[PDB]
Amino acid sequence: MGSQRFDEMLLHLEPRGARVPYNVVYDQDNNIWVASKGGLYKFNGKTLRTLHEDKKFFKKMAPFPQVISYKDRIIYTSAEFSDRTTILRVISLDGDVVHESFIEGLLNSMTITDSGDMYIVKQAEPGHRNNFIMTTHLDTPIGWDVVAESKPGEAFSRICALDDKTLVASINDFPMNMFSKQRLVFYDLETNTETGSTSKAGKEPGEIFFPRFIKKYGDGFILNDKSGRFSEFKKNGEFVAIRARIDAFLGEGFDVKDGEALMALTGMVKDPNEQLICDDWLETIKLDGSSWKADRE
Repeated sequence: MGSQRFDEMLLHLEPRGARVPYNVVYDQDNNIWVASKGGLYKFNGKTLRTLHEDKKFFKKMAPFPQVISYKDRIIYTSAEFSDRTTILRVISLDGDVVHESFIEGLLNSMTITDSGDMYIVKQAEPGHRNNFIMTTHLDTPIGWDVVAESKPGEAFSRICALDDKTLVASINDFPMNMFSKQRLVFYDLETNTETGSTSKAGKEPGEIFFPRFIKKYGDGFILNDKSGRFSEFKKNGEFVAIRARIDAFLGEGFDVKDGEALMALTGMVKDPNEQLICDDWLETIKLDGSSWKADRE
């Protein structure tokens, strides 16, 4: 474990109320939006001052609230953990609610195609093991339809739309443990058919160790995972490169701009008096092979 990263961080989220951040995006004005257990926050991209809040009490909230930038709108979710109802909102960039709806269950991931088709990973229902990728269109953002059910003992974890007709999903064995099998699978969205599957569990190049988020990058994608590694892949799943590496277990969602990842980070670090604390922050890293290890020396 490392020291609290006051010198390196872009934005200290814990004092702003954005406790346990899970996802972060740039909007079309390059302002920053964070989805956290403490709610949804908008920050000015230049000054980092708070511009808008939809605050929540972080101890009651489910993990993996989502935030997606889509044209001139923000799409975001929250759920109270014990209720297992997800609130889906579409807002203007100034925070005006233009759509609200409710989804039975909890989510792990959400993505949207350029043409506006939304895809979610529904968490497995209590007493079930399999889970589901569902879809509906932003035009009428209700009436979710099944695109795929996981195979028994497996679960979808994260998804990413690679184009209007293509999606990638990460999979792990369910129930999941630190030695659990993992892979990436690819779907054809015109017909909801699996077209490929690559990778496997591990921390060697080309292997995945529990992806936190999958970002579209060129025609392919970059994902991070619990080992701290950012791994780039082609559209067909061919491994390309380790683009960066941070400490393990801190990173959740991230966005990419100008060859740099904007990271949501939360987890254990050592405060100035060597005390263990759970901190929340944003931090950028260049996707040129940079690493927190190297930065150290």
